[PDB]
Amino acid sequence: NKNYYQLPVVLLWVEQVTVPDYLAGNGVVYQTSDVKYVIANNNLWASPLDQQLRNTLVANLSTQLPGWVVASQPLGSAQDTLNVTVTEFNGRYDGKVIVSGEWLLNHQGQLIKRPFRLEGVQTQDGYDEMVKVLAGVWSQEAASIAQEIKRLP
Repeated sequence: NKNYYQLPVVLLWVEQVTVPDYLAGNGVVYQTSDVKYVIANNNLWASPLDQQLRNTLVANLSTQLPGWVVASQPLGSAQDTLNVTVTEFNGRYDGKVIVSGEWLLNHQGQLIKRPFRLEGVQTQDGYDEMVKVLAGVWSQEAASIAQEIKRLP
């Protein structure tokens, strides 16, 4: 059978999330060696990964930022903007999942650029658990971004 996977979806405009080509295909990515990434043929994203990363980012930030309106749509001219590149979002042969990239926040004219690289541990086999753990780590990255925002005026 074919299986499809979704990162669960639980002023600030999350303008865009970019992924490179190898993460932009239909299949979920598994790193089988130190050099090789494989796109699954029968275990696919239920919608393109950059869209899922963007939507889950909006929802996770919304739960992390009470008093804020976080959206994937423009909200107002004075809004903060958040642009994210995700360069790694995959499982790995050693049971780990890797989530890394860089975000760029424009908060009232201040540009804040922060790299991120986080790891999770897959306690069960299968693409089910891999996607679960990746979603959890992505939510941790949203919490980190919201913590930086709450330290701003």
